[PDB]
This record gives sequence, C-alpha cells and structure tokens, in this order.
Amino acid sequence: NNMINFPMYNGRLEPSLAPALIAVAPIAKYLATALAKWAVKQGFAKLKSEIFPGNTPATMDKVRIEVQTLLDQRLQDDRVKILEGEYKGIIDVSKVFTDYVNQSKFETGTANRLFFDTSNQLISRLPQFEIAGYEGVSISLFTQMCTFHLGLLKDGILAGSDWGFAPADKDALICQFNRFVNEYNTRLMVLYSKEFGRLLAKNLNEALNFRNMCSLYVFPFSEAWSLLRYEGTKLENTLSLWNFVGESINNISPNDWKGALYKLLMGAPNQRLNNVKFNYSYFSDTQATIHRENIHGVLPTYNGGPTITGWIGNGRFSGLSNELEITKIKQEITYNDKIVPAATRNEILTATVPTSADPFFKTADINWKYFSPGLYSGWNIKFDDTVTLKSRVPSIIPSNILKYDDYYIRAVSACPKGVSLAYNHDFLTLTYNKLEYDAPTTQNIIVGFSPDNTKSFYRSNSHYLSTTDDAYVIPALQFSTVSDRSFLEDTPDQATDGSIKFTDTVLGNEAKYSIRLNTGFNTATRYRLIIRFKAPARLAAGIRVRSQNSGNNKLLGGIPVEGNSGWIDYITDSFTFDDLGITTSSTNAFFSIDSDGVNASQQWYLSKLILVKESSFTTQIPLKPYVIVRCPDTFFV
Amino acid sequence: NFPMYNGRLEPSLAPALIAVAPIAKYLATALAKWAVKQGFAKLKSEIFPGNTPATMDKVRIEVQTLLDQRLQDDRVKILEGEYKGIIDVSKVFTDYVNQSKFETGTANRLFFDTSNQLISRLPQFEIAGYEGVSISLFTQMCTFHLGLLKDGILAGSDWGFAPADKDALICQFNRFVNEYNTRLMVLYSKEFGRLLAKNLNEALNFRNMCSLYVFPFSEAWSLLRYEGTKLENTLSLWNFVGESINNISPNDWKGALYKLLMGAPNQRLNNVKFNYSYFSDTQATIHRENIHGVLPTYNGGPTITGWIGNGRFSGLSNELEITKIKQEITYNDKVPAATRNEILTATVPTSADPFFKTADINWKYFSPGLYSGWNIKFDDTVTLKSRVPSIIPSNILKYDDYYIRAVSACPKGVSLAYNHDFLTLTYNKLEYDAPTTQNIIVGFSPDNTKSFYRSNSHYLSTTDDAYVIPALQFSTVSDRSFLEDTPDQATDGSIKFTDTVLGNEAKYSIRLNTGFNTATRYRLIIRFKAPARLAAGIRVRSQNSGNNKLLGGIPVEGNSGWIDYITDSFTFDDLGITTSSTNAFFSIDSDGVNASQQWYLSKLILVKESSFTTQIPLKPYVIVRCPDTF
Repeated sequence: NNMINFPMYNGRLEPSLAPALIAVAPIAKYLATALAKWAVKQGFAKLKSEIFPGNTPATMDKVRIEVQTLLDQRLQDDRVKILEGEYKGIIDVSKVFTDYVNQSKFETGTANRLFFDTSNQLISRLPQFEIAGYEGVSISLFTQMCTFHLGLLKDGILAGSDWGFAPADKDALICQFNRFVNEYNTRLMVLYSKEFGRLLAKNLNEALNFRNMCSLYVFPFSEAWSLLRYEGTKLENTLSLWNFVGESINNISPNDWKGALYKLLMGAPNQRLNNVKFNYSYFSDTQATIHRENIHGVLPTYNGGPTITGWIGNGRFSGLSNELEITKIKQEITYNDKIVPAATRNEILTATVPTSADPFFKTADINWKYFSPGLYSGWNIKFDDTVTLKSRVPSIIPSNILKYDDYYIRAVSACPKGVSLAYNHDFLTLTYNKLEYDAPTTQNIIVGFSPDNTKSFYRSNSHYLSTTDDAYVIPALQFSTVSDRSFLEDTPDQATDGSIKFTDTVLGNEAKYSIRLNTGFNTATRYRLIIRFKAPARLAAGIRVRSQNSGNNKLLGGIPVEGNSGWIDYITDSFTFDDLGITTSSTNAFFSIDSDGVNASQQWYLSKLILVKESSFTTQIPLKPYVIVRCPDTFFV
Repeated sequence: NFPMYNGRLEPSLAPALIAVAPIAKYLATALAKWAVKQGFAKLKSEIFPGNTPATMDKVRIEVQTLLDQRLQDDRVKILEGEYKGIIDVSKVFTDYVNQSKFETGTANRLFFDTSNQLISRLPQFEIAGYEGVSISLFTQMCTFHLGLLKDGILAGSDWGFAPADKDALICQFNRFVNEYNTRLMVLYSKEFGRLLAKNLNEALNFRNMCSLYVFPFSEAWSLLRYEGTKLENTLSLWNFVGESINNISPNDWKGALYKLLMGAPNQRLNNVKFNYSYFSDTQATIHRENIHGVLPTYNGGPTITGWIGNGRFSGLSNELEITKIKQEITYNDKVPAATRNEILTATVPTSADPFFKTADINWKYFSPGLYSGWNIKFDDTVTLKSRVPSIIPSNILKYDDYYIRAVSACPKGVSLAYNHDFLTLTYNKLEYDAPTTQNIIVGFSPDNTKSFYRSNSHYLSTTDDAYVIPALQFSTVSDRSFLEDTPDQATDGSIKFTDTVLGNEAKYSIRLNTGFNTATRYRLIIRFKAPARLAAGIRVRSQNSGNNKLLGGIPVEGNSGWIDYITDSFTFDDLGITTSSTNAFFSIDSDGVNASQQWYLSKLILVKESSFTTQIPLKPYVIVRCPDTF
C-alpha cells in the first residue's frame, strides 16, 4: 500500500459506488411507494420483481459482489453454489404462486395451498442466509430474504378470502407477521452485533466501513419492517456515514462504542458544524533528514447548544504562561558543531465552515502518510477547496478524497489514542457535562457524512412542514431542547443517527422539536402523530405529547406506559394546526414529549415522531387478532 | 493577640436584637391584617415610642458603631429638632382622632399639618456626604409617612376626605411609594459605590447593614397597598477575610463579582476547595502561606462552578491531576528550602442538617513581613492550621439565626470587567481566572431559607396565610438567564431573562405538608419588571405529573417599574395536587425577547383568597386621572 502512488478515495484505489446507485436502491424506492399506498394482492408480486427480476438471482448476485467489494470479504466458492440452489428454490415456488393468482379465474383453495408452499419454503430456507463466520457479507442477503417473506405475509392478510383465507386463517397470518417482524429484527441485530463488535476489536476503520455498508444495504429495510403494518407513513434514512484517516486503532468494545466513542463522533447531534480545530505539531532535526507531523487533538465546535464540546485528545503544546492561550509557537535551534530538534512548530489549525445559503462542507481531502523507514511522516488537511494544512514533509502526500454523492459533511471528530474508552460513560450526556475525552494524542481524523434530506433541519434548526407531504419524520436527535441526564443511544435499526435515553430521577424528562409551516399550508387538514418509544417498565403518570405555541399549550396525548421490552408506536387522536393555533407565521411553535422522573429500571428511549395526514393513514395489520382469543403456539398440535 | 469577631475586637449586636427589629415585627403584623385608622398610630408607637426619639437615637448609634461613621454634633442637634417637630404634630393629630367625638373638618386640617411636615422635613435625612448613616433614618421617616397616607385613604370621610380628596391621597401614595424607593436607592448606590472603590470588606459591611436596617422596609413599602401578604427578608450577609481589595466599580459588582459570590443560587454548599501554597526559606526565618483559588461545589445544577482564581501549582504531567506536592531542598552554603502546594477540601457533613453554622478563618501579616499565613476552620473541623510558627488569632464568623450557604472569593490581580455576558445561571462555567485571590468570602443565609436549601422544594403549610417564593430558589431555568442583584426586594436577587429565540422560563418545586386543605382558595402574586411590550405576554402555569393548568396570561404593555400581577382564585384540587404529589411545579414562561424586551422576575407570593385584599388601588376611583399642575 505504501509503494503504490495512486490518488485514493477513502483509502481505496477506486472511487466507491454512489449510495443512490447501489443494487438495493430500487427495492428501497419501491418499499417507499408501497408503505405510502399498498397495492392489495399486488404488493408481494411487485416486491418479487425487484428482489428477483425476471425470475433470476441477478439482483442478489449484484448485491453480493457490491458488498464483498466494499467489505473486502468473500464467501467461499461452495457457499455461493449453495445460495444459488436456495434462490432457485424460492424463485421456483414463488413464480408458481404468483402465476396462479394472476389468472382472471382461479380456485381460492389452490391459491391458499400455493401461498403456504411459498411461506414455509422461506421459513425453512432463511437459516442458509445466517452464515456463521461470514456475517458481514450474509447480513445484506438475509435482509432481502426476510423482506421477501414479510411482504408475502402482508399481501396474504389483506387478500383474505380472495386467496382462500377464512377469518381464523387470516388471524393465524397476523400472529406470524407480528412474531416474525420482531424475530427477524432480533436475528438481523445478532449478525450486525457479532461483525461490528469483531471489527471494533480488529480495526476501527474496518468497523466504520461495515457500519456504513449496513446503513445503505440493511438498516433502511429494518425500518421498512417496523412501518410495514401501516399505510401512509414515510420510509426515511438519516444514518450518517463515517470515514477514518490516520494510524490504526483497535481493541474497542461495543460498550466503548456506545458509552463514549459514538457520542464523541456525533458531537452536538441537533446542530451543524461551525468550525473544527486541530492540535498540530511539526518536528525537524539538525541534519534535515527527519520531518514528522502529528495531530494530538480535534475540537469540533457546532452551531449551537445545548451540547458542550471539548478536546478529543488534547490542545496542549508538549516539548516546550498557562493563563495565556497560545495558538502558535515556532522554534529554530542551532547547536554546537561538536535526535535533537532544529525546527519545531506547534499550532492550533482551524477549518471554518463558510457562511452562505449552504453552510456545509461537501468533500474533504485528508491523508496521513508514513514513508519507510520512518524519517518522513505527515498530514494533508483540506475541506472542499480550502487548504487547512499542506504537509511540511518534503515528498508529496497523495490525495485521499472523502465524498458521498447526495451527502454533506455534518461532523468532524476523532478517536482518543493511548487511553481506555471505558471511563465517564455516565457523564457523557447531551447537556450540562462537557463532551470531551482527554488523551495524549489521536493521530486520526474522523469525518461524518449526513444525507442531503437532513440539510433543511441543520440549516434552519426547524422542521419545515409542506402541505403537499402525506408524511414527515422527526428523528429524536433533531431536537431544540432536551432535559438534563439524557444520553445519545445508538439505535441503527431505526435508520437514524440514534435515540434519546431519559434517566433524570427527580425533575422530569422532556424533548422539544421546533416546527414551522411553509407558506400556503392547509391548517384545516386533519393530522396524527406517531410516537415511537421503548419503555421497559411501568410509568405511573405515563408519557405526555404536547403542542406549545407562544403560550398556547395543548395536550395531544397521554400515553399509558405499562412496560414492554420492544419499540411501541402510540398514535394520537386526529387534530388540525387550527386546533393548535399554529399558522404560517408562528415562530415559537414546538412539539414536546415529557415524562416524570424515572428510576434505573424506568429509563426509556425516544426514537422518532411521524406526522401523518388522517385521510391517508391506516393500521392494516393489528397487534392482536380480530376473531380468535389467542394466537396459536409454535408447539405441538 | 486578641480573638476577633468578623475582623473586630468587639462582637457585633445579634441581628434579632437591632433597634429596628420591633418596627419590622409590627409591619409584618400590619401587612397580614391592617388596623383601620389605627395602623399609623401603632406604627408611631414603634418609631417614636412614648413620643420620644429614643428608638431613632438607638438606630443612629448602632449604625454608627457598625459603619465606623459619625454624624457631626451640629447635624445631630438638627435631627433632634426635626424629630421633635414630627412627634409634636403627629401626637396632636393622633390624640384628636382617638377622641369619642371629633369634628371631621379639624381632623382633616391636622392630617395635612402632619403629612406636609414630613414632606418638607424628609430631605433633612438625605444628608449629603453622610448617606451611610442617614439611609437608616430616612428609611423610617418614609415608612412613617406611607403609614399615615394609607390610614388617610381608608378613613375617607371619617377624617374629612371627600371622594376627590381621597383620590389625591391615592395619587400621592402611588407617587411616593416609588419616589421613596428611588431616593432610597440613590443613598444606597452612592455609599455602596463609594466603598467598593475604597475597600470591598468595608463595602460588604455597608450592604450587610442595609440588609437588616433598610431593605426589609423597602419591601414593606411594596406590600403596604395590600392586606394578607407576608413580609420576609432572604438577603444573605457576606464576610470577607484576606488582603484588601479596592477600585471595584458598581458595574463589576453586578456584572461579575456578585454572581461569583452567589455560586449556584438554588443549591446548598456540598464542599469547597482551596488552592494552598506554603514557602519556607533556607534560614527558617520566612514562612508564607497564600490562597490562590476557591472552588465551591454545590449540591446540584443547573449552575456549573469553577475556580475563582486558579487551581494551578506555580514554582514547580499536565494529563494527571496533582492534589499535593512537598519539596525539601538543600543547597551549598557557600531561595526556597521547603515548599508545599496542596488542594485543601472542606466537606459539609451529610446529616439531617447539612450546613456549616460558623467559621474561623483568618489571615495575619506579621511585620516586618517574614510570617504571613491562614487558618481555615468550619464548625469544629480544622481544614488548615497555619504552618507559621506563631499562633494566628481566632476570627469567628457567625450570625445568630443564620447559616453558611456559600463560600467564594474575589479574583485578585485581574480586571473584573470581562465576560459579564457569559457569566450566566446555566450553560457557561461560573468561574473567573486570576493569578490569586488571597481572600475568602462567606455568605450567611437566614435560617428561614434552610427548609428550601435542605429539600430543593417549597413545602406549603395549611396554617400559613401567605408564602413567598424568592425567584432564585428555582428548580430549573432557561439558558441566557442572569442573576440580577435587587436588594430592595429583600431577596438575594432576581432572574433576568435574555433568550432571543427558544424562550424564557423558570420552574419552582412545591410540596404540600400532610393535613393540607386542598379545597382552600388561593391566589398567586407575580412580581416582575418588563420594560418593553411582549406580544405573547407572560404565562403562569401549574404542572403536576402531566396535568398542566394555565393560572394566568399576563398582558405586558411595558412599564419601567416593578409590577405585581394577581391571578384568579384557584384550589389545589383544581390543579390535581395532593400531599403525595412529588412532581408539582409553578412555572413562568415567555417567548424569545430582544435587548429592549429583557425582563426580570423578583418573586411569587402565594396568598389565601379569604385574607387577601388590594386596599390601595393603582388608579383613582372618581377622578379620571391624577391631578396635573398647569
């Protein structure tokens, strides 16, 4: 890698495939239309023509090679043969079923029989796509197969007696859909946890590369599964992608990732970057043979609070007034003729985001290069077309472009080097405590790319609603204010940059979300709010959803919380923005979520709010059967 | 050498025994329930007992002993003449209207003789060059006149006032209740500002005198128009120990120093740290100790505290936190021989009464200047016994019926004019970096504040007719909020709200003591100052476990004075608040404000509907406006 003189793209010799042109993008685009309006008895067939176009495994082959290329991991030749057999089997049985139900006349009893052939084919074959020791590659294949099965079950339930389903048989399908949509999520996160955890210990750069793959090929579909029981929601992905430059880092635990590092990468989650600072040192010897540059710290400053950001690493000058803040010190030293430094430079470098209608960095050219045997080693730092640092190493350091089409640079951070990440987890919060981590150095820079769909919030700090939108998603991290003793929780299966964990035991727990109405908004249209939250223990006073507008506060819903280990979707009663007194000129309007103080066992999570029009939204698959009193067992009959 | 009491050889008079104490006690009674046509006469018996200036003489000598200031012999004789004139004319009036039968027209003329006597003699107590002593005497003569005016208004035709004459007295009351406040603050500001430039310890000693002899009565003026409120003083007393500080400006006091003294204004002290240095030369003749920093840590947020001064070790791993370092150095006879740098910690005991009561803190410079050291002791726990060979005398810091709420210092060697905009109640670290302090400041809060600072909650008793919530005794507060020194409110200060975008709010936690009658009708008095108009006004709410009620929407048209807003009646049943409620709040919120709209919150007063009345209105009854001149 050090002998090769190639322009590089995120540490690779070739530019990566744009996120919008990946093999699974047409499947995600179809699911977005299906989740907004489900085509009854056609939903599964149209999904099948995207997963298995022309009754071929061609798309699942294109997914495998794209993923193998990105991970630089490969399945065994014989395992590929096996998966070909399993695809052929699923295609054979599913073509028979869809050929039958697309005749103008068919027998409902036969359609019922061929449906279950397809369903039990997927139940028995699925474990072939949970491939032990190759979870990184197989998680993207397993994702699509679970998606295929869940789309089949949904279409069968809405089909009813048209495909020979009696009321009691329609109830048995609802019982399986509700069971599988949780079990598949569990079995998905089993694969992700193993591989992410294994790579956190091996190489942080490789771990971020795997999480980036899952952000595009996996987590958009787990979110689609959680929305599949509905019609008239919006499929949205706000996961960020992370690129790593610098010396290797390893031996990170998942607890290290969740407790510290991920909070350190996210900085102020509800704000765009303002400027990032680098603690730079340069060193040259008397003989002009040694030229070494080091980055000892990164200090990202975001557009506002309530999060407080400090040094990751340190901002100290070593090797040289404490109450004075030194930004730069040069030193030239001459010695008696008969490794000692001749020139040293210590500087705080600043990269400032431009103030314009588009206050974001798009691309970056950051690289670190070690020239054997170790005399030269230096850094280039460049955002967009602005050079922050050109290496004072005499030889030229190759370009290392960081970019993703339809993404922009939201965060710049680093991983502390030379210290354990197991400390201060309880005091790395969204407010009050300084989000920092002291280390002797970093010798790495991490860049966070957020998708262009988030540009409107991070530019304005408000959620602008258009009357032409059937649905809008408010991710929990895009808040205006949040209560103390609140944490950022990594919940990637939600296809967001995370959830808010509330832990305050005394005063109470609340997050506010600024909303605006775009001009021409119809304040008479009836809306609903979906609140997704996990609360594993009973709250006596439950969780309150409110609108606040310039002293006019409405209670939109009191959520009864009896305690559940899973994610819950509370749907409010219908309302209009006329009910709330909000207009296209309101400027202090918020949605708010609040609970009382919570003990250790009562600490709960807020994922997102979904605003839907009443006229287009329906629960198509219920949490409980209609007729039968209990779901059957998976036990003996 | 001799033991000292707050830097003096003789102990100071206990706060409960000062000459104005009986006057304050009567005003507390009369503010709960006014005696119609007797209020002025009973107040006269407290200010001029037995028709003598004996109490006003006692006040003068007490305050003179406290400030080490004295009126000239000639000015003393003049005041005796003034007191005689006021007493004689006040006694004639009170004797005549206490007869079985009197003529209303004659009572009317004797009233104006008394009222116009005070108006023409009052400026004799705004003594130029002696405002320090004269402020306490001016305070009582203003109290005397406002008492007479209120009784004139309630007597009406009984003392010969036609409805139009009654309105003119209401016009005079409303003018003078503000004008006397302004003329008081002019005296206070001149003397406080003069002493800040001279000597900070001497300046805090003046504010302490005003917190007992002056500011309780300015608060009493603001409650005199009502009946059924509570008169309360929550001002802290401040004691200074260390090297002299001078050339402080009043702007530095409000903008920085006072905020540093108050620390977390809604919390009790948990621990305080001291940055200590000890130096001893080769000859064992020089022993010097210095205090370079004070770091007070309070019970909780939302305030974040930092070093006042610094926590650095001078004269010696920037990643590791060193708490102590000793050095013994031997040179070649042919400079330091022993040095100690240490972070000392005084920790408040964790008990049913988690407060220091007293302190013994002293700094002594032994001329020629070889010895100089510190003693630091809270209660019976010694934090530092000076390593100077000679014993440093005792310096007892205590106030009967007060306890230690805050420990802080004044930054030495730096200008106090910086970062005023970023010294906030929240978000920003409440610190001020300086090379040293060489002083320690102790804040004593009165025992009436113990309940709140112990529990972080306002417990309400069913047997009490009124309860005062000082603004600084909050649970949570919005960002871009400031502590505002407002000693005329008889509290340790107000909240200033300056957030431009998100909003300004403050919550106060309330609990109900067992046996609380939840069916009793109550009202809330909200004292605020909003100089400019607010389109969405100021909202007052109750919050309880999700149940949130609006208690009042205040219209803010804009006014430069302190405005009291009185909410509509309500029961705790209406709010769903019980004796088992633990999440009950009173809340005050407004929208974002620009620079002109920035407003202040002084206090909330909870009053029973049955015993509360506005006896003196803010506008006349019959005449449309207060009389113009030309």
